[PDB]
Amino acid sequence: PVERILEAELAVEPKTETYVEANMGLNPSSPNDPVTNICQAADKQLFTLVEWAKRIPHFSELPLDDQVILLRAGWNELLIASFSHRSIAVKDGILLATGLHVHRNSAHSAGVGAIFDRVLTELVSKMRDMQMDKTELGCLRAIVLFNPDSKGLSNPAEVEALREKVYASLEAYCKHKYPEQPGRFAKLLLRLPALRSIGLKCLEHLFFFKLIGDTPIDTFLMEMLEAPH
Amino acid sequence: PVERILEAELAVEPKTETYVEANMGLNPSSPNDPVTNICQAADKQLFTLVEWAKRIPHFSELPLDDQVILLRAGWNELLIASFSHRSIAVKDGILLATGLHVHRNSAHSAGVGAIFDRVLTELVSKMRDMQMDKTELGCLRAIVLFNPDSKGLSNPAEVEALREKVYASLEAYCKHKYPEQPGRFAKLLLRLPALRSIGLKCLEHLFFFKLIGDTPIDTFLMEMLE
Amino acid sequence: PVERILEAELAVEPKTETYVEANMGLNPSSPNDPVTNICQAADKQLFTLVEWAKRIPHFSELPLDDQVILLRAGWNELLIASFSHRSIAVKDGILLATGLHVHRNSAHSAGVGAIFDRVLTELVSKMRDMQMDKTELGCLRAIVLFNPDSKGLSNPAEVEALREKVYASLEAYCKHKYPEQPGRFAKLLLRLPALRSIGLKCLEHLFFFKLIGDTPIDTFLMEMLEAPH
Amino acid sequence: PVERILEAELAVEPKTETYVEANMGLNPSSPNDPVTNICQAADKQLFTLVEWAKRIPHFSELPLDDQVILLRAGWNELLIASFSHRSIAVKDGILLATGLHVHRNSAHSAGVGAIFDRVLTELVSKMRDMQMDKTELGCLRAIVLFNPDSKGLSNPAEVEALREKVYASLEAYCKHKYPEQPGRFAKLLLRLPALRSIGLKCLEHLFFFKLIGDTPIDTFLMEMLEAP
Ligand SMILES: CC1=C(/C=C/C(C)=C/C=C/C(C)=C/C(=O)O)C(C)(C)CCC1
Ligand SMILES: CC1=C(/C=C/C(C)=C/C=C/C(C)=C/C(=O)O)C(C)(C)CCC1
Repeated sequence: PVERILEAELAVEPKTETYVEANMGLNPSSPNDPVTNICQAADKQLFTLVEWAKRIPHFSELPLDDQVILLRAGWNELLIASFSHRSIAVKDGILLATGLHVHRNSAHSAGVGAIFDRVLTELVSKMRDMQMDKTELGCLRAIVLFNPDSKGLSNPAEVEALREKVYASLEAYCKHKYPEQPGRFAKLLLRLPALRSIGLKCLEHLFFFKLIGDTPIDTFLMEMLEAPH
Repeated sequence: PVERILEAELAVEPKTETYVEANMGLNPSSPNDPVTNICQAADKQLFTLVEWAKRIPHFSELPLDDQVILLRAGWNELLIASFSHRSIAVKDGILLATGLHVHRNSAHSAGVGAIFDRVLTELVSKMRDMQMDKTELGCLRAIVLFNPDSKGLSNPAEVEALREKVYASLEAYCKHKYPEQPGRFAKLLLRLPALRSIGLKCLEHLFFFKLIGDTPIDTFLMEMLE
Repeated sequence: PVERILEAELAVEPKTETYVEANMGLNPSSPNDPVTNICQAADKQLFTLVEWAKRIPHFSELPLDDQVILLRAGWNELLIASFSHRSIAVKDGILLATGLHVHRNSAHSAGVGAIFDRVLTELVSKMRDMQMDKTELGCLRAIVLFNPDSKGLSNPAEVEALREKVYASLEAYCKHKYPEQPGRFAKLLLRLPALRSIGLKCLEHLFFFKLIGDTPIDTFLMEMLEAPH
Repeated sequence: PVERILEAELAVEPKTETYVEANMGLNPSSPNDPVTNICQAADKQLFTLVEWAKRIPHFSELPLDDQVILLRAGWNELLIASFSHRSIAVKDGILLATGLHVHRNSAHSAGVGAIFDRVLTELVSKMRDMQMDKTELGCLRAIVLFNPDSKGLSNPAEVEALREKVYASLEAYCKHKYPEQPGRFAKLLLRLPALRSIGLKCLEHLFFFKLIGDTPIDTFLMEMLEAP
């Protein structure tokens, strides 16, 4: 069921109450301790990522250790793929939670303007222009999850076979929804290299962290220093 | 025409008169200076990459400054794709163009065995098991050359168009040559993510430089220190 | 001087009971939730570093903005120096503040084996070979803390003067305590280059996150994966 | 003996002509070719480095394998240390062997400005303010050369022993040459961590390669496919 993929994708997508609420500030968590925020949002993100994977057919039938291995190897790219696709809605930017979100400047003043340019140019814009739908996105993420190159896999050949079945379905799906675009399938697959190197840069540069800034760092450190000697 | 790409592949390949010349040696030059000998080796492989690119249909039709951009953006992966495939003939190392064979334990030379094993497992090992031919290898490198994401391109849309004509022909080729492998075309394309990340790791470990420079440098060092 | 710095090393770090809790039960909180758990663990460790810094003579008399700068510049080296010295007792892996022994094989399984081995050979064994004592360790860390090369300092010269006071006192201590080892003082300082490069490699490898986050994450993963759909 | 080392640094102490030929252009090599230019050097630098090391007492006495491993473990820091001291005579710039001056502007333009500025503020400026002399520089370099943490050497102990002889000598030097400044020995030694991190960053960020500029890349690259 190429739907059980799209379904898993749609069953994890952020609502419109976290887009709204956070946009104006109608959410709780009172922005006062931004040491919690990143942590809480991180745990929620991780939780939802695991739920999404368990819904991917055959994933849970994989060995325990291998499931952990695949998640540790793809979580980064799986997250980048999602927010890039959600960013199709914003004008020249990335979407996280609060009223549209981070623009180039914020990224620029954060020192990561160059990788921000890469995300918009290689992912967001490309997804928007060929109008990647949520079913194709779900399939690409599943292909990412079923990464046969992951180190430690008890049986990489099994992971590769599940990957084959996933993209075999994506090809049929494309062949049915866009007969006019015979090269759509390949085009989809040809976004994975960009996802790979962008994923590596965001990792090595801690993209998202630097976006937040270093003032909260100085703030919490200051709080420790004003701790009662 | 996937055959015009297949031809560009063979032409730029050694004539076994160079292969012998190293995996069997034959340097009618005798190594002497190190850093200079290394650059000459680099200049050599670099020029052969440019020769190859010129023989790729339409490449030379793109604006000159864009050709340079695509070259500076893909040289790294293009060379890795070349020796990873050529290394299918051997059992446990990477076979360089200059015929030189660099084993694993000997290559790792307590310095780059990590990415070295990645080349064997993610690229070399996979290419051998599926037995991709020079035509498929050629099309994959052509796809890599025609990278529409290359920063600074004046017309990404035209590079993308050229890229599409290539994998469309690659797909037709695969479905005609290997009738009973419907997922072969996709499997070929799915090695690009690996090539992309290995490409990056080879840059931060000067994999190349060391691969073609530690011997000339160690030789130099031994005479100097004698 | 030497005595106040030694007192700083001894104060925050031990109680035969602390090294207890995390290495045979007799511990609370039970690992369950991911990110927030590790963030609290990190917060605690960093605080111990701040309390220590505040006990080093003159550090507190510097502008608050400079204390923050020095802490941001040296925290990673200050911590590695601490656990590296604590590990001279064993010949396998490293001992954490909680006295728990992280074995060599755990570092290699986590993909940080090469850097872990550097800590072992360049710091742990070297400290063991010369039997570096706690006074000398504290002085080296104080020197690392007063790093005049830190960017943004309002007055690097004052930080440099605080550094020289520390190493002038360290040298007197060594020559008085170990008169038969004339090159001891230099040998102590010559471990700083190693601490520097190891410090940088630990950052690029996310050494610290893996040290406190790898286990709680896999536990969370393995539990949710086999749990009821 | 380090004036045999200071004589080792003087046996190559960038003469005079070499500086006027480059700090003007009265040098052959017709600055027409690039690859050839940057290459004649680094080969010349490597040669001068190896000859410098052979003159360091006891080095040539180590097993051959240990010698090459020490040289390849330290060449980067050895080179950075040398042009840093030589640049004391210049402001916000660096001087290479031939009198080739590289200003920080070129570094910030190529994307390696922060590392270039670390060389200026952590090495050059420090060396200048304390007036580090060539003998002290030669000893710091000998210490870096005898790096006992170097991987794969047959006897780390023997290397650290040679390292101790060097710094014991450096301390003696400082005490008698500068009796009025007791912290000088330590100060010299405390420039080593900075040299360590700078060397690593220079390698990580392809320092030298980026200083060449991108134009000479597009140059002969445009040449290769613009043949005649
Ligand atoms: C542009 C370039 C370099 C290129 C090296 C190459 C291209 C090496 C080896 C290729 C092999 C071994 C290819 C194959 O056999 O297919 C080096 C690092 C010297 C540094 C200067 C920039
Ligand atoms: C600053 C910082 C972190 C710090 C971790 C520390 C400082 C942990 C533990 C050290 C140990 C294990 C020391 C010892 O036992 O000696 C982590 C990675 C969470 C991520 C956020 C940034």
